[PDB]
Amino acid sequence: NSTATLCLGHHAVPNGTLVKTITDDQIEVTNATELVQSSSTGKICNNPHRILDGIDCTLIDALLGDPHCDVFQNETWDLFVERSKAFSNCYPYDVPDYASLRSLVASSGTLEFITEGFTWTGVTQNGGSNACKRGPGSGFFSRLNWLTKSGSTYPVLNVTMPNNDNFDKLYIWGIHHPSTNQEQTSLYVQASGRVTVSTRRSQQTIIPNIGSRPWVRGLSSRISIYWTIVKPGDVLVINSNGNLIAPRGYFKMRTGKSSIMRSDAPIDTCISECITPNGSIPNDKPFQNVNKITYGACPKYVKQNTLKLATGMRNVPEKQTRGLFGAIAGFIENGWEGMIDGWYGFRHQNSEGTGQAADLKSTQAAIDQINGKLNRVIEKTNEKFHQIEKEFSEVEGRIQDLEKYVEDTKIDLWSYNAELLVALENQHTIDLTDSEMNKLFEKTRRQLRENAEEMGNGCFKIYHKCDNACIESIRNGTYDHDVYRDEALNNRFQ
Amino acid sequence: NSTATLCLGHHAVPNGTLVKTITDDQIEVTNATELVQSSSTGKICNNPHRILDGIDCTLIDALLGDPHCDVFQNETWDLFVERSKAFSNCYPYDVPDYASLRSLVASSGTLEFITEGFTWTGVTQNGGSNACKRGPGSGFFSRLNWLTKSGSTYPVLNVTMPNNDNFDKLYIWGIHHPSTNQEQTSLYVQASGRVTVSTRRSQQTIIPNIGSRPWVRGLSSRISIYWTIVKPGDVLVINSNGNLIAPRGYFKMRTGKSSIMRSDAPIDTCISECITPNGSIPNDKPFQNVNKITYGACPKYVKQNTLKLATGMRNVPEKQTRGLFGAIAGFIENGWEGMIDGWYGFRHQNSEGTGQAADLKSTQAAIDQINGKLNRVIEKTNEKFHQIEKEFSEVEGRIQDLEKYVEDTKIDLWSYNAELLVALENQHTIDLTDSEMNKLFEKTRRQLRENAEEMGNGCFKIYHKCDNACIESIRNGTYDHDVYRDEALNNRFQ
Amino acid sequence: NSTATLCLGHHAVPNGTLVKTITDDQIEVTNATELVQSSSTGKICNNPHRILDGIDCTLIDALLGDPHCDVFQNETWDLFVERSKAFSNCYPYDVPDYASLRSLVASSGTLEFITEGFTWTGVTQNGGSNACKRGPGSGFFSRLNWLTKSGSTYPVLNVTMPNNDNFDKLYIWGIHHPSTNQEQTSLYVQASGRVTVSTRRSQQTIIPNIGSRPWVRGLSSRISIYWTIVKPGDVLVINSNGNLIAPRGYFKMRTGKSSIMRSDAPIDTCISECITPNGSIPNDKPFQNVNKITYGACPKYVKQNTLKLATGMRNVPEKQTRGLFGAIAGFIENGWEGMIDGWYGFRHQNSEGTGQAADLKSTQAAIDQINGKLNRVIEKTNEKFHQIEKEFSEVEGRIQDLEKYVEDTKIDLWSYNAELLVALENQHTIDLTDSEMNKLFEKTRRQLRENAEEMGNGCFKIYHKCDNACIESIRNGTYDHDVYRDEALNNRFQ
Ligand SMILES: *[C@@H]1O[C@H](CO)[C@@H](O[C@@H]2O[C@H](CO)[C@@H](O[C@@H]3O[C@H](CO[C@H]4O[C@H](CO)[C@@H](O)[C@H](O)[C@@H]4O)[C@@H](O)[C@H](O[C@H]4O[C@H](CO)[C@@H](O)[C@H](O)[C@@H]4O)[C@@H]3O)[C@H](O)[C@H]2NC(C)=O)[C@H](O)[C@H]1NC(C)=O
Ligand SMILES: *[C@@H]1O[C@H](CO)[C@@H](O[C@@H]2O[C@H](CO)[C@@H](O[C@@H]3O[C@H](CO[C@H]4O[C@H](CO)[C@@H](O)[C@H](O)[C@@H]4O)[C@@H](O)[C@H](O[C@H]4O[C@H](CO)[C@@H](O)[C@H](O)[C@@H]4O)[C@@H]3O)[C@H](O)[C@H]2NC(C)=O)[C@H](O)[C@H]1NC(C)=O
Ligand SMILES: *[C@@H]1O[C@H](CO)[C@@H](O[C@@H]2O[C@H](CO)[C@@H](O[C@@H]3O[C@H](CO[C@H]4O[C@H](CO)[C@@H](O)[C@H](O)[C@@H]4O)[C@@H](O)[C@H](O[C@H]4O[C@H](CO)[C@@H](O)[C@H](O)[C@@H]4O)[C@@H]3O)[C@H](O)[C@H]2NC(C)=O)[C@H](O)[C@H]1NC(C)=O
Ligand SMILES: *[C@@H]1O[C@H](CO[C@@H]2O[C@@H](C)[C@@H](O)[C@@H](O)[C@@H]2O)[C@@H](O[C@@H]2O[C@H](CO)[C@@H](O[C@@H]3O[C@H](CO)[C@@H](O)[C@H](O)[C@@H]3O)[C@H](O)[C@H]2NC(C)=O)[C@H](O)[C@H]1NC(C)=O
Ligand SMILES: *[C@@H]1O[C@H](CO[C@@H]2O[C@@H](C)[C@@H](O)[C@@H](O)[C@@H]2O)[C@@H](O[C@@H]2O[C@H](CO)[C@@H](O[C@@H]3O[C@H](CO)[C@@H](O)[C@H](O)[C@@H]3O)[C@H](O)[C@H]2NC(C)=O)[C@H](O)[C@H]1NC(C)=O
Ligand SMILES: *[C@@H]1O[C@H](CO[C@@H]2O[C@@H](C)[C@@H](O)[C@@H](O)[C@@H]2O)[C@@H](O[C@@H]2O[C@H](CO)[C@@H](O[C@@H]3O[C@H](CO)[C@@H](O)[C@H](O)[C@@H]3O)[C@H](O)[C@H]2NC(C)=O)[C@H](O)[C@H]1NC(C)=O
Ligand SMILES: *[C@@H]1O[C@H](CO)[C@@H](O[C@@H]2O[C@H](CO)[C@@H](O[C@@H]3O[C@H](CO)[C@@H](O)[C@H](O)[C@@H]3O)[C@H](O)[C@H]2NC(C)=O)[C@H](O)[C@H]1NC(C)=O
Ligand SMILES: *[C@@H]1O[C@H](CO)[C@@H](O[C@@H]2O[C@H](CO)[C@@H](O)[C@H](O)[C@H]2NC(C)=O)[C@H](O)[C@H]1NC(C)=O
Ligand SMILES: *[C@@H]1O[C@H](CO)[C@@H](O[C@@H]2O[C@H](CO)[C@@H](O)[C@H](O)[C@H]2NC(C)=O)[C@H](O)[C@H]1NC(C)=O
Ligand SMILES: *[C@@H]1O[C@H](CO)[C@@H](O[C@@H]2O[C@H](CO)[C@@H](O)[C@H](O)[C@H]2NC(C)=O)[C@H](O)[C@H]1NC(C)=O
Ligand SMILES: CCCCCCCCO[C@@H]1O[C@H](CO)[C@@H](O)[C@H](O)[C@H]1O
Ligand SMILES: CCCCCCCCO[C@@H]1O[C@H](CO)[C@@H](O)[C@H](O)[C@H]1O
Ligand SMILES: CCCCCCCCO[C@@H]1O[C@H](CO)[C@@H](O)[C@H](O)[C@H]1O
Ligand SMILES: *[C@@H]1O[C@H](CO)[C@@H](O)[C@H](O)[C@H]1NC(C)=O
Ligand SMILES: *[C@@H]1O[C@H](CO)[C@@H](O)[C@H](O)[C@H]1NC(C)=O
Ligand SMILES: *[C@@H]1O[C@H](CO)[C@@H](O)[C@H](O)[C@H]1NC(C)=O
Repeated sequence: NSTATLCLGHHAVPNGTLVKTITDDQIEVTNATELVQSSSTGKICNNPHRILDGIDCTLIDALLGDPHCDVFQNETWDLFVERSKAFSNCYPYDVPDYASLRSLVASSGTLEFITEGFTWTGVTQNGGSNACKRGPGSGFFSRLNWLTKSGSTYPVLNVTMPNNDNFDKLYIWGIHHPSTNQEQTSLYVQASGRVTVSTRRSQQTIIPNIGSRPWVRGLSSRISIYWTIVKPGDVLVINSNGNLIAPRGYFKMRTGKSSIMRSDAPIDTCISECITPNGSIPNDKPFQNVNKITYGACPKYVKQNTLKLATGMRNVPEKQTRGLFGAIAGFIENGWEGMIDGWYGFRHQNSEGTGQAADLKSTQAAIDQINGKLNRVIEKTNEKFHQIEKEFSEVEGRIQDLEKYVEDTKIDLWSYNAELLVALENQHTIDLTDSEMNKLFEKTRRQLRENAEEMGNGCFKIYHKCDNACIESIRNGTYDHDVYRDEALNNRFQ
Repeated sequence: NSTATLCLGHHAVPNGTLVKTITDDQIEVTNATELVQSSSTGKICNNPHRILDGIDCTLIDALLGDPHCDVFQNETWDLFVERSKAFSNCYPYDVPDYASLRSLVASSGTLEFITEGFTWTGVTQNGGSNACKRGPGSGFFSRLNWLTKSGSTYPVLNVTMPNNDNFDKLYIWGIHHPSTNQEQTSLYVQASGRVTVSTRRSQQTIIPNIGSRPWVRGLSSRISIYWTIVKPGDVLVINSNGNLIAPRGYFKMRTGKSSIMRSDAPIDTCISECITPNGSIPNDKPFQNVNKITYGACPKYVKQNTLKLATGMRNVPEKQTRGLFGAIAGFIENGWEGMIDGWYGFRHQNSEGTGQAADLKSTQAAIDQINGKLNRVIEKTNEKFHQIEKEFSEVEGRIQDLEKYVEDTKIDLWSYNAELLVALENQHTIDLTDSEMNKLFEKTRRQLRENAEEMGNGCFKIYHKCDNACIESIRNGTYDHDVYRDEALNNRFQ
Repeated sequence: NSTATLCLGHHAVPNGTLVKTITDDQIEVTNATELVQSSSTGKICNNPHRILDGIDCTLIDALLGDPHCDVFQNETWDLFVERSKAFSNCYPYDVPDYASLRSLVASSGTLEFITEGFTWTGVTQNGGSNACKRGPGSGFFSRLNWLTKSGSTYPVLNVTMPNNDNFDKLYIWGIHHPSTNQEQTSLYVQASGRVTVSTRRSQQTIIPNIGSRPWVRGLSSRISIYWTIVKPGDVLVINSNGNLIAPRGYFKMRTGKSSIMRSDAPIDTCISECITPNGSIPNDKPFQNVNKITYGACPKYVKQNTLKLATGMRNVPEKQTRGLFGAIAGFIENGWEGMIDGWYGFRHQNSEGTGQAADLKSTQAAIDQINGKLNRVIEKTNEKFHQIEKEFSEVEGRIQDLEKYVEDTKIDLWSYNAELLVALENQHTIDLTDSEMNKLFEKTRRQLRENAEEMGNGCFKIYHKCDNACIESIRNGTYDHDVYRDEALNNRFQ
C-alpha cells in the first residue's frame, strides 16, 4: 500500500451528568461539580470561634442575674447559643423594646460588671420575694437593687455618677408596677411614683401603672426594665420619688465581631468557620442551601437545591454502529470511549498496524483554563457577624413586614445571579474545549502542505507511504513535507 | 458550457426593527419581540382570585362595624379593593399605628366574629350618639360596647377570658377622650380614667387626654382604638376604672395569601392572575412597566418602556445594484429578498436554467435554539401576595424614607439586570445565526474535494458539467466526487 | 528570484498593563483605562448647586433662631453643610425623633417664616433667660414665644388657626420641664401642665416631667420640641393649661431636590455636579471609591480600588530571538514593535527590497467597536438627592441595624455587578480584536486563488514574480489572479 489515514478526536465516557446552558435546559458533559452545599453534620464545632451554650438561660436572664444563671457571671463569647427548652424562674418582667436591648448586648460580647459606690440615703436596700428563691431564703436578680421605705418615709432620691474613664458605661435599671392602690402605699409612702434618668444630652421619665394581671409564680405585679448609655466626659443623674429598681454597677461595652443564634444542635470537638442553626457546614462551595441564618465566613444562600458547573467537554457516546474495519472515525462523527491517557489524541492506520496515542500540549491547556474558571468561582470573602433577625414568633406589623421584604429581595437577587453565572460559565466551557479541538486540526493541516488532503470524517488521507516514525514526526511537530512532496504530488494528481 | 456556479445565502426582508447589543446602540434584525408589557384593559377581572369591592367603606370602618358598612359582616377575600370616594359617618376616631393594624387585618383575610359572654357588672351598656344614626335612632359601631355609670357609680371593672382553643384570638378595644372636665365627671364618676389590658407575657396601659378639638359631625371628643393578640394556652385580663370602650367578642385569624390595594378601576367578568391599580395585565412577558404595585403572579417592574429581543438574523437589505445577469450573488455580499420557503438556501446557475431552493436541516436548528432562548427568558415564578406600602399621602420622616430607599434600590438593580440580559442574548443570537451559515459552507466545501473551487463571492466554481440531478445531489448530501474527478482536474489545472 | 513572501501581523508595545478576564486573573494588553475614581481635590465647588455653609450652627439651631444663627433667616439651599466645630449657646433642649425632624426640614430646602396673628389672652409673653444673651440683656429663640402667668393666674388657653391657602403649613411648638415642684408653681399657677395640639384628623398630648438634671449653662431645666403639619382645608387648635412654648408663625414647605451633609472641607469657586464629604469629585467614570455618602449626579460606590477595562489587544512582546535575515515573521509567532502608523499591517520581502505599511479599513473598525463599548459603559444617569443616613454616632438598636444591613446589601450587589461587567467586556474585547486579525487573512487568501500558498508562519509564499506594484495591488484589494496564474501553476506544481 502507498497511502495512510490519520484521524483526530476527543475522549468519551460511559456515564455522564446533565448541565444547564444559555440556550437549552439539559446537555451531557463528561464530568461536572456541585456548587450548592445541601447537608450538615448536625453539631456545632467549638473551634475556632468561642461558643457559649446557654442551657436553660436566655441572654436577658443571664444579664439580670437570675439564680439558675449564676454560672454566666463575667462571661465572654463570639457566638452565644440560646436553647428552646429555656425558661425563667424569678420575678415576672417585661422589657419595652426587648429586641433592641437583646441585639445591643449580643454585639458587645461580654458580661463584665464593675460594682460602683452608689449612696442610697434614708431607704432600706436588698428587697426580696419567694418568686425568686436563692437557696431556702427569698432572693432577687443579682445585678439590681429593690429599694423600699425606711420606717414611715421614702425621701426624694437624688444621686449622680460621673464617667472620667475613656470607655462607654451601660447602666440597666427598672420600675415596679404594683397590683393595687393598697400595695403602692405599703411599699412606697406616696400614692404615685416617678423615675427620671438623664445625661447632659438625653432624658427619660417613666410613671408606674397599677391594676391586676394574670398570676405567674404567685404574683399579679410586674417589673419594667430600661437602660442608659453614658459616654466618656458625660455624667449620669437618677431622681426618683418612688418605685425605683436601682442599679448596683455598670457593664463595660466593646465593639467587635460577637452575635447570638437560637439553635437546638449539640456542641462537639472539631474545626469549622461557618455555623448555622442546623449545625456547622463546610465553606469550599460558593453557594449554600441549608439555612438563611448564618455566622462567620459562609457561602451565599440561594433558593436552588442543585447547580452543576461543567468541568469537562460534551459527551457524544460512541457509534458502536461501525464498519467491518470499524474504519478509524474522528470527532466530526462521535467520541472515543477507548482512550484513557488524555482528552485529545490521534489514531493511525498504517501497513505496520492500527495504533493510538494522546496529546499533552492540548490536554494540559484545556485543563488549565477550566481549573482557572473553578478558582475565580469557588472561593472568596463572605465574612459576616451581626445582622437583622430573619425569623419571628409573634405578629408586630410594619417594621417586621419591612424586615421580611428586605430579606426576600436579597434572596431573589442572589438566586438570579447564581443561575446566570452557571449558564454563562457552562457555555464558555463547551466553547473553549471545542475551539481547542479545531486548533489541533489546523496545526496538523498547516504542517501537511500538499502531501495530505482532508476527507471530512475528521481524517487526513496522506498520499505517500507513512511508517510509524513518520506518524510520530507529525504527532511530534517536526514533520518535513519536502522529503515526500514529489512522490505525494505524483500519487494524488496523476 | 463545461462549468457551473453554486452560491449560498440567507433570507432578507423589506422592513426591519432595530435592537440593542453589547457594542452598539442600534442594529437591524429580520424580526424581534417585545419583553415589556406597556398597556392595561383598565378593569379588574373577578377570576381566579376572590375580589371584595369596598364601595364607600375603608377596611378599618368595615371591621369596627360603621352603619353604612353592615353588608361586610363575616366577609372573606384574597384581595380587598378600597375606593378614593370612601368616607366615615360615625363617631370621629384615630388609631395610633393605624398602618400596622391595617396591614395585620389585610393579611388575615376574614372578618369572622364570635360573640363571647363578657360580664360587665354595675354599669350601663350600649351607649349611643347622633353622630352615628342607625335608622332614626342614635347608634354606634356594631362590634364595640360603650359603657357608662349606672346610678351614681362606675365600679373598678375586673374581667378575664381564657383561650382553651387551638387558634389565635384578636381583641379590638378602645378609650374615650372627653372635651371638658365637666363631661368626664358626667359620663364616669371619677376625674381621671385608666385602662390596663394584659396577658401572661405582655401589658399596655393608656390614660385619657381632655381638651378641645375641631368639630367633626357635631362633636369635639374622639375615640382611640387599641388591640391585643392572645395565643393558645394564654389568658386575657381587662382592668379599667373609667373611659373603657369594651370588646363584644374576638375575631379569628388565619395565615394565607390575602392583601389590600387602593384602586379606582371598575370590576368585570374575565380570567387574569396579575392585578395592578390600573387594572389586570397579562403575564406572558417577563418584565412590566405599568405600576410598581402588584398582586399575584406578575412580571418584574423596570424603568424602561421598551426592550426588544432579536428572534431573527441581521438584515443586509439587497444590492439591487446588480449586473446585466444579476450574476447570482451570495452572503458575503448581501441578503436575498426573493426567498420565502426558508432562512438558509441555495441558488444554482446551470445550462438547464437559473433556479432556487431552501434548506430544512439548518433552518430548523437555528429556529430550535432561538425558540429555546425565548423559553428560558419569558416565563417563571414571580408569585407574591403581601408586601410593603410604596405610595404615601403624608410626611412621616425616618421609616417612610427607608421604605422609599428600599424600593428604589430594588428597581435600579432589576432594571440593570433587564438591560444586560437583552444585550447578552441579542449578541449570542446574531453569533449563532452567522456560525450556522458558515457551517453549511464548510460542509459543502468538504463534499466537493478537488472538483470545485471557491471564488470569494460566497460561490463555488465547479470545473465539471453539473446538471439539475448533480446540483440536487450536492444540496441533498449524496454528492460522489470520484465520478467527475478526472474531468474536473483536467479542466481546472490544464 | 521568481517568488515572494507576504506576512500579516498586529502592533506590539514595550510596556503594558495587566487586566482581569473570565478564565485568568492577569493578562497583558497594549492599553487600558481606569473605571474607578480614587481621588478628590478636597474642596466643595459652589456651582451649579447652591451651597449654604453653616459655620457654628446646626440646621436645628438655625430653625429655632439661636442668637449666633441670625444670619440664616429666610435662607434657601440645594445642599446645607454642617461643620464638626458647631455648638449651641441658648436654653438647653432635646427633640424626641430628632432624626425625623432634621430629615423633613432638609428636604424642604427653605426657612421662609410668616408671622401670624395669634391672640394669647390673660398671659405675659416674651419670657427670657441669661442662658441665651442677645446683647447684654437676656433673650430666647427668635421663632418661639415663652408664655408665663399674668398677675396670679394662667387661664386655660384655647386658640384656632385655619389654613385657607393652597399649600402646607409647618408649626413648631414645645413644652418646658421645670426642675422642682416650687418652680412649676412660680411660673404656672397650676401644679401639673398639659398641652394638646390637634387637627380634624390627628391629635398629640404631652405632660411635663419634673426633677433634677445635670447643669448646662447654669440651668437644671430643659425644653422639648414638637411639630404639626396642617394641610389645605384643615384647621389647627391649641389647648394648654400650663407650660406651653407657643408658636409665633408657620414655615412654608416645598417638595424639591434639597438635602443636608456633615463635612469639614473648605468651599471654593469652580464647577462640579457630584459632592462628597471629602470634597467634589468628577463624574466621567461609572464607579467611585471615595465615600458611600453622595449628592447630585455621581458614580456608583463599590468596594474595589481598581478596575481596568482593556482598550487594546493582547501584547506578545517580540522574539528578538530572530534569524540572520530576521526573516519577516507574522502574528502566529509574535507582535511587531516597529509599527507606529496603525494596529494591523503588512510586511513584504521582494527583489526590490524589504518594506512595511499599515491597514486603515481594519484598524478603523476595531477602534470603532472598542469606542462603542466605552460609551455604553462610562456615562449614564445616577442622579440622586435625599437618602437615608449611612453613619451613626450613638447605639440605638433595631432601626439602625436595619439601615446598616440595607446599605451593605446594596454595596455587595453593585460590587459583584462591577466585577463581572469588566471581566465580560475584557473577554469580548480580546475576542473581537483576534477575529478582526483572522478576517484580513481569509480576505487575502480568497484573493490569491492558486497563485499563492500558506506556510504557517502567518505568511503567503507567492509562486510568481511580485514587484512593489503587485504587492500594492494585493494590499489595495484589486489583485487580478488571472494575469500570473499559468506562470505560478507551472512554478509550484512542476
Ligand atoms: C381580678 O380578676 C383576676 C382574674 O380572675 C383575679 O386573678 C385570680 O386571682 C385568684 C386568687 O389569687 C387566682 O387563684 C389562684 O390560682 C392559682 C393557680 O391555679 C392553678 O393551680 C391550682 C393548684 O394546682 C389549680 O387547682 C388550678 O387549676 C390552676 O392550675 C392557685 O394556685 C391558687 O391557689 C391558692 O389558693 C388555694 C386555696 O385552696 C391553695 O390551696 C393554694 O395553695 C394557693 O394558695 C389560687 O386558686 C386566680 O388564678 C387568678 N386568675 C388568674 C388567671 O390570674 C384577680 O384576683 C382579681 N382581682 C381583683 C382585685 O378582683
Ligand atoms: C375652643 O375654640 C374652638 C375653636 O374656635 C371652639 O370650637 C368652636 O365651637 C363652636 C361652637 O360649638 C363651633 O361653632 C359651630 O360651628 C358649626 C360648623 O359650622 C359650619 O356649618 C355652619 C352651618 O352650615 C356654617 O354656617 C359655617 O360656616 C360652617 O360651615 C355650626 O354648624 C354650628 O352651628 C350651630 O349653632 C347654630 C347657631 O346659629 C345653629 O344654627 C346650628 O344648627 C348649630 O346648632 C356652630 O356655629 C365652631 O365650629 C368650633 N370651631 C371649630 C373649628 O371647631 C371651642 O368651642 C372652644 N372651646 C372652648 C371651651 O372655649
Ligand atoms: C441633685 O444632685 C445634682 C447632682 O449633684 C445637683 O446638681 C449640682 O448642683 C450644684 C449646685 O447648683 C452644681 O454646682 C455648680 O457647679 C457649677 C459647674 O462647676 C464647674 O465650674 C466651676 C467653676 O469654674 C468649677 O469649679 C467646677 O470644677 C466645674 O468645672 C459651678 O459653676 C457652680 O458654681 C456656682 O457657685 C460658686 C460658689 O463658689 C460660684 O463661685 C460660681 O460663680 C457659681 O455661682 C456650682 O458649683 C453642680 O454642678 C450640680 N451637679 C451637676 C453635675 O449638675 C442638684 O443640685 C441636686 N438637686 C437637689 C434638689 O438636691
Ligand atoms: C467579675 O469581674 C469583676 C471585675 O473584674 C474584672 O473582670 C474579671 C473577670 C477579671 O478579668 C478582672 O481582672 C477584671 O478586673 C470582679 O471584680 C473584682 O473583684 C475583686 C474582689 O472584690 C476586686 O479586688 C479588689 O482589689 C482592691 C485592691 O485593688 C481592694 O481594695 C478590694 O477590696 C478588692 O479586694 C477587683 O478589683 C475587682 N475587679 C475590678 C473591679 O476591676 C469580680 O470579682 C468578678 N467576679 C467573678 C464571679 O469572677
Ligand atoms: C357571622 O358569623 C358568626 C360566626 O359563625 C361562623 O361564621 C359564619 C359565617 C358561618 O360560617 C358559621 O358556620 C360559623 O360558625 C355567626 O354566629 C352564629 O350565630 C348563630 C345564631 O346566634 C349561632 O347559632 C347558635 O347555635 C347554638 C346551638 O349550637 C344555640 O345555642 C344558639 O342560641 C344559636 O342559635 C352560631 O353558633 C354562631 N356561630 C358560631 C358562633 O360559631 C353569625 O350569625 C354570622 N352573622 C352573619 C351576619 O352572617
Ligand atoms: C423674611 O421673610 C418674611 C416673609 O417674606 C417672604 O420672604 C422674603 C424673603 C421675601 O421673599 C418676601 O417677598 C416674601 O413675602 C418677611 O416678611 C415680610 O415682612 C414685611 C415687613 O413686616 C412685610 O411687609 C408688610 O407689608 C404689608 C402691606 O402689604 C404691611 O401691611 C405690613 O405692615 C408690612 O409693611 C411683608 O409682607 C412680609 N412678607 C410676607 C409676610 O409675605 C420678613 O421681613 C423677612 N425677613 C428678613 C430678615 O428678610
Ligand atoms: C474620605 O474621608 C473618610 C472619612 O470621612 C475616609 O475614611 C476613613 O479612612 C480611614 C483610613 O482607612 C479610616 O481610619 C481607620 O479606621 C479603622 C476602623 O476604625 C481603624 O482600625 C484604623 O486604624 C484607622 O483608624 C476611617 O475609619 C475611615 N472612615 C470611615 C468611616 O470609613 C476616607 O478614606 C477618605 N477618602 C478619601 C478618598 O480621601
Ligand atoms: C470529576 O470531577 C470530580 C470533582 O469532584 C473529581 O473528584 C475528585 O477526585 C479526586 C481523585 O483523586 C479526589 O481526590 C477529590 O477529592 C475529588 N473531589 C474534588 C473535590 O476534586 C473526579 O476525579 C473527576 N473525575 C474524572 C473522571 O475526571
Ligand atoms: C415575527 O415574530 C412575531 C412574534 O410576535 C410573530 O408573531 C406571531 O405570528 C403568529 C402568526 O400565526 C401569531 O399566531 C402569533 O400570535 C404572533 N405572536 C406571537 C406571540 O408569536 C411573527 O409571525 C414573526 N414574523 C415572521 C415574519 O417570522
Ligand atoms: C491609551 O489610553 C489612554 C486613555 O486614557 C489614552 O490617553 C488619552 O490620550 C490623549 C492624547 O491626546 C489625551 O488627550 C486624553 O486626555 C487621554 N485620556 C483620555 C481620557 O482619553 C492614551 O492616548 C492611549 N495610548 C495609546 C498609546 O493609545
Ligand atoms: C442565559 C439565560 C439566563 C436565564 C436567567 C434566569 C432567568 C430566570 O431564571 C430563574 O431564576 C430564578 C431565581 O429568581 C430561579 O429560581 C429559577 O430556577 C430560574 O428558572
Ligand atoms: C453590554 C453592556 C451592558 C450595558 C449595561 C447597562 C449599563 C448602563 O445601562 C443603563 O441601565 C439603566 C438602569 O440602571 C437603564 O435605565 C438605562 O437604560 C441603561 O442605559
Ligand atoms: C467570569 C467570572 C466572574 C467572577 C465574578 C466574581 C465572583 C467573585 O468576585 C468577587 O466579587 C467581590 C464583590 O462581592 C469583589 O470584592 C471581589 O474582588 C471579587 O473577587
Ligand atoms: C520528537 O520530539 C521529542 C521531544 O519531545 C524528541 O526528543 C524526539 O527526538 C522527536 N522525534 C521523534 C521520536 O519523533
Ligand atoms: C436525496 O435525498 C432523499 C432523502 O431526503 C432521497 O429520497 C433521494 O433519493 C435523494 N436523491 C436525490 C433526489 O437527490
Ligand atoms: C489602489 O486603490 C486606490 C484607492 O484607494 C486607487 O486610487 C489606486 O489607483 C489603486 N491602485 C494602486 C496604487 O494599487
